[PDB]
This record gives sequence, C-alpha cells and structure tokens, in this order.
Amino acid sequence: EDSFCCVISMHDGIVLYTTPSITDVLGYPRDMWLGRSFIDFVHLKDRATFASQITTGIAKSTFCVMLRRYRGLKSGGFGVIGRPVSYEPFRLGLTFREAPEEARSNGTNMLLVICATPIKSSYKVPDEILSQKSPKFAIRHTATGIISHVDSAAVSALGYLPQDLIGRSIMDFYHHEDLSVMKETYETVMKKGQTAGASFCSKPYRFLIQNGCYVLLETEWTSFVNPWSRKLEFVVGHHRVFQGPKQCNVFEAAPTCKLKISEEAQSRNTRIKEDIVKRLAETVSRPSDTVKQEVSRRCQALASFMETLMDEVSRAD
Amino acid sequence: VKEDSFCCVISMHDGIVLYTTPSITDVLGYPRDMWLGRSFIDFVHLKDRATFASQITTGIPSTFCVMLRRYRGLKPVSYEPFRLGLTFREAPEEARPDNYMVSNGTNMLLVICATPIKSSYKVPDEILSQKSPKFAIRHTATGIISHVDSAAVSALGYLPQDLIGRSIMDFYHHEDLSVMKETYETVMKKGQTAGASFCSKPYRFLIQNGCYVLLETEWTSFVNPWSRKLEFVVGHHRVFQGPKQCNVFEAAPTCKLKISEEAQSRNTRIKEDIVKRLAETVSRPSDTVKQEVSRRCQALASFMETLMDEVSRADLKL
Repeated sequence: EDSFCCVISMHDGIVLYTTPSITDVLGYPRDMWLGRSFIDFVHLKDRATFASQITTGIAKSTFCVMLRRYRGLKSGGFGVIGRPVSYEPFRLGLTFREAPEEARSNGTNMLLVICATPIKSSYKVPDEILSQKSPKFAIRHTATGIISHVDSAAVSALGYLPQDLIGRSIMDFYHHEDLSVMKETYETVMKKGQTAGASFCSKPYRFLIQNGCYVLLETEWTSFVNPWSRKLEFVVGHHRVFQGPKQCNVFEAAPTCKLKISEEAQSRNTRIKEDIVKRLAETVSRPSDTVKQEVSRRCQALASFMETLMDEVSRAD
Repeated sequence: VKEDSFCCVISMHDGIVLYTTPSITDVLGYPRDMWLGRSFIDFVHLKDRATFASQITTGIPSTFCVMLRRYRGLKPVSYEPFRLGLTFREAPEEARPDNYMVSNGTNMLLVICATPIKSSYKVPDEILSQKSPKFAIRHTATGIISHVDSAAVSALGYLPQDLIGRSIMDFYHHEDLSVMKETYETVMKKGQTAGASFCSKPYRFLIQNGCYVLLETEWTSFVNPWSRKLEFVVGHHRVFQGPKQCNVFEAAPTCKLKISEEAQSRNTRIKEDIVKRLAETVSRPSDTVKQEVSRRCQALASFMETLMDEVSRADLKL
C-alpha cells in the first residue's frame, strides 16, 4: 500500500535515514526522527516482540507493532487544539545489510532497514457480510485452551496484533451466551480427531474482536493428536469472518459495558468451560488391525520358545 | 561414507511400526520383525521422547539426535546415539485402509531414517587439525545454553537436548573458573564494538563421559542496541586437544571436590560472571563529528536513498 522506511544503525540504535513518506504515513516531519532512538516510537507493549525479531534475525517474514503518530514535540503545537497521543498498527519488514566503509577495527558494522506499512481494518459497511475478498486466517490453541499461533491475516479482521492474543485462553473470546453451543462443538473436533487430518466446518459462532463488538466466524476445524500419547496436542481453526462487526474500525477503542450475575454466571460458565478443557484432555483412541498382529506375535513367539524349552529339556536330562 | 544405518516406517495413526529395513538387525541388534506392530516411541530413551515428539508436532503438515535401545540378548539395558531423519509421506489410495476412505482425514506415514553416530576421537589425547571438527555453542546472558551445532554431539557425547537448558558454566574446569571469568570480561569489553571476536587460551570443557578437553574458541556476541544489554554469547569451537579416554559415550562418576571455603568460594565466582554481563550495560558511544560528516556525505545519502528504495520495493510489493 503506502509505506515508509528508515535505516537504523545497529550500533546504538538510532534512525539514520527516512523515506520522504514518513510524513504522509505517520504525520512526522521529514527529518524529525533522524538522531532519535527507533524504540521510542514503538508501543511499550510491542517492544518485546520487536526485540524478538531483530534477535532471531541479526522467505523474509513480517510482524506487527503499534507505532505512535506525530503530535508530541519539543513545543507540542500552537494554535490548533492539543493532541491525544495515538498509536497505529503496522506490518514491519526487517532487512539487515552491511554498512559501506567511508575512508582509506575488526568487527562488522551492521545496518537495519525497517520498512513499515499501515494495516487497515477490512470492514467498510457495519455488519459487512462475507465476500470472497474477505481474508482467511488461522488460529491455534493448546489442550488447555491457551492460544499459540495467529496468522498476520487476523489483525485486519479482529484488530488484534498476534502478540496481543497469543497467551490468552481461547475461551475469553466466546459469547458467554454461546459457551454451550461451543462445548458441543469441541465435543466434535475431538470425535473427528479419531482420524488424523479429518476436517469439518460449523455453524457461524460469535467471536469477541478487539473493539468490543462480536463477530460471526466461519470455521473449518482441525487438530493434531500425539499418536503415541494419544492426546490432543493442539486445535487449529481456519477462519473467515462471516458477519462483520458493529463498529467498522476493528482497531477502534473498546467501550466498557456488559452484564452478569454471580451465582448464575461467575460459576455457571467458569464451570462449564472447565468441563471443556477436561473434555479435550480425554484420551482419543485409534484402533488398528495390527493389534492382533501383535498380541498374536506374542502367543506365537512365547510358544515357539515354550517348545524350545521342552526340547532343551526333553533332550537334555 | 557413513552408509551404515536403518529406516522404518510409522503410521501416524497409532505410532505403530509398519515396516523396517533389514539392516535394523545389523546396526541395532533386533531381528527383521521384532519391531513391526510396536509403538516406535518405546525404543527411544525416556529423556529423548520430548525432543522426538517435538520434532514431530512441528515438521508435520532437517535432522535430530536421540538415544536408542539395543536388543536385550542373552549369552541390563544398552542405548546408542542415533541421528534421525523424519520424512512424512502420504500413502496412495490403493494402499489406504477403510477407516481413512470414509473421512476427509489424511493417512500420514513417517519415514524415520536412523543412523549411528560414532565419536571422532580414536587416538586418546589427539591433537590433530584438518580432521578435527568445528562446532558452535550459544548461551544466553544469564549463562545458560540455547543452541548447539549438531557437529558437536560427535565430539562430546552430549546430544543437543542434553545441553540446552543447562548453564555453560558447569562444563568449565573448577580450576580454570577464574581464567574463564577473565575471558568473559574480554567478551564484554569486546562487545563495545559490535561484530568483534577473538580466539583464546585453550580451556578445559567437561564432555559426556567425565573427561575434560581443550577448546579453541573464537568468542562472538550480540548486544541489543536499544536496551544496551547483552542478548547472547556464542562460541565457535575447534577442539585441538582430544579426550584421555576416547569417549564412546560411557561414564565414570568418581569425582573429587572440596569444602565450603573452596567450593562455595567457586560459586561466588560463577554467580559473579552471570553478573559482569547479564545486566552490566555495554557502552556504545556515538561519535559526534562523524555523525555529521557522514550526514553531509552525498554518497552515503544516495546509497541509503537506494537501499531504502530497494527494500521499499521487494519486501513490499511481492
């Protein structure tokens, strides 16, 4: 789309050069960043992720991060009213490249080239319906339900950066009014799990996106089962958003507002979910017609020796 | 010329062995059908199933090492190092059972190609060259190992998963501990200038069996530019002084250490290393004038201008 780049020295960490577009994408003045530390523009919650990338990197992948727009400066701004400091989602692409000598100190002097590009939500009209143009993204959580993988394609549909979701229990994202129609769903991904690779779809369910709204997800479930421990390892859902959200801006701030009732919610559900995990822990079974071939190589090998025994005896003494 | 090994095939359905090369008897000692119908996982040392299963859950729609069990003959239990080569392949329809015809499922088959791994040390205390192997180890700043070149296993009976997790400290000679700290110092003061590296004074390293060796290390490191702390220390080894007994992955648990004011005084030392770095912030003084000169330099400018632009192009519109 419409990106911008910067060259960072990997010695001290300060940006060194910037494409002109820096301004039109993040509102920053042309040479504003030159000399400043790149991290200063990375949301404190994504710095971990960012380090993780330039550490296991020092096809070429991309990750996500919140960058802060330009509004705050030395003088701030005179005239127009203040500035509610904001951050926006960006796809980043790392690229290390050796820095060119300039004259005529063992130790190669590196250079980081970041190319950041804005991530736009994918919902124009409010309750947007499924169009074959809509993104397909997958998510995976473990036996206990903790999510672990999220296709980058999920950010523009749920407004969650991969690292925001991963580590959270898949459950927290289910409509408390649906926990039931869901429990009966997993109860199936498991039955299906009696066949490696077996897949199947389901009736659109409500997923709590970033900004508080809920959506309708079209899912084609799959999972993997340790064929030696015969336990479900992870469940992964291929997704497509069926019915968009209420608030088209996936990244829009989520407004606080919900309801419940202790004795019939803070436990009715906190308990029903508990049964879902346990029911995922239920050791699947994989029958095989080569079990007879085993228990039978037993009796045959035991006797084939039992005989040798009598022989070694009926002949010896 | 390592053509001594055996394969077999597993059904990912139940992990049972469906076939096995005739060699299996040769190399490991089991008769041609001893395994068929068995849970392949039972034949690998407990302390490896992890590494194994893991290598599975990921490579499922490169090599790795494990400890395998030899045939319990008759005239306890024996295990020998093997390098497996997982290969998933699907079965053609004419060969898929009826429980896999009735579903969208998939019938995956594992082609595990086991291969024994002999030590590279034949002559005790050997100090060769071109025939010795070069292998790297990398530990985190708090000192614990994070990666070990496979090319190491044949030079220390340590299977990689035997090192990752433990503190590279342990494998240092209790007597050299001081001189080690003297070098990690160099590592650090060397970290001021990124990229730097340096060979060193051959040191004692504890290999599997219990013997020590001499390591020719060329230390290198990575300092995070932003939060100016050390991210990891990596050492590229070349072993120039072989082991006394040519390790065939045995063991000899008869050690000899000392008391509090001699051992506990060796712990104030290691914990001191974890200190001299871990947090010890690395200096990265940015020269004032250069920054400007280089800023004027119309060459660098255009250089960057392109660089930027070539990345704005590839990584973006592809």
